[PDB]
Amino acid sequence: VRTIKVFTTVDNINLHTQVVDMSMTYGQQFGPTYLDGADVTKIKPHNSHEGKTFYVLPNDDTLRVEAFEYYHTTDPSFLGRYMSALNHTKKWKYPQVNGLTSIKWADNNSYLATALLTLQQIELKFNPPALQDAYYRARAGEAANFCALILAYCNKTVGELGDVRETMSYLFQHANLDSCKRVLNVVCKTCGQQQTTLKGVEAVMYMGTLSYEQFKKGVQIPCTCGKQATKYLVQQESPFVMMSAPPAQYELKHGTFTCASEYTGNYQCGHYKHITSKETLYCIDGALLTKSSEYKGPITDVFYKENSYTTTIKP
Ligand SMILES: [Cl-]
Ligand SMILES: [Cl-]
Ligand code: NA
Ligand code: NA
Ligand SMILES: [Zn+2]
Repeated sequence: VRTIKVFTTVDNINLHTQVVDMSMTYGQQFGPTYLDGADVTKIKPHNSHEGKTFYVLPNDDTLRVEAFEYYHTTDPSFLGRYMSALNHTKKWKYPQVNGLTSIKWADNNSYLATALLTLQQIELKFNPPALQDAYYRARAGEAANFCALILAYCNKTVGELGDVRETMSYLFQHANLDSCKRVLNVVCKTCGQQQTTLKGVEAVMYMGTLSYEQFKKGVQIPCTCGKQATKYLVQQESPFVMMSAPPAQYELKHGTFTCASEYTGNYQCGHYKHITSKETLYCIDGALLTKSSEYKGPITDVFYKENSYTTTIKP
């Protein structure tokens, strides 16, 4: 009976010594098994594998705790989805564009490129150690593990189309936004005033207009009475806000926003680009970069800096 020593893991930190039989596949011994993203379930141990670390699924009590502490999930297939994505994302390219880690276009990944570029321009800390560790690497330029985690957390495979707003929502749900607060007032002439307080992810996201200034002045929304009510921002305590709307031609004015996402085409058959407002307006499209003093395009998400805002509307 021939054996080698290998290590299994769910977090690539805590290792578990295994003595594996070289006459059996990894799958027969560990269940689904991966070597830096490559699926070795159906393969028998090679000599060169001695001492190497393999990912497995969290299919024992110790691994379940380690996986939950590191990723903050107990989705049974999470690790397989993360490894499957990593096998691809480790071959993607991550060029530095205007001082930020971008992603060379591949596998319909423009939504991930613009999400990744956005994260590097807003104040956000992640909760799962897996995202903390991988995001730090991504800022340094090695974003393969971060991108594979985004895919896994969002239940998207490599190649699958994704929506930036939805992706950001998932990332924000795995971020510490408990210091974020939003107070809204909704005023109908018939029905009166209704104040609502939003916290965390709902405090920094709004769907219906791209303009933070208009949100402060008031936006018209349906009232149940059939008239239009006015919704406006009473109070904001967030380091950023994200304003989203169905893509429409929209002018981005230098110095009035942090960054934005543009979507050209019809739904599920278009492409994202990223616009960042620095010394001028830079348009980052994966590896590609252009500049302009003005910008108009089909914008769908805009990010703004914030600290503390209180309205002056005396209603
Ligand atoms: Cl972080
Ligand atoms: Cl979390
Ligand atoms: Na950031
Ligand atoms: Na949170
Ligand atoms: Zn009403």
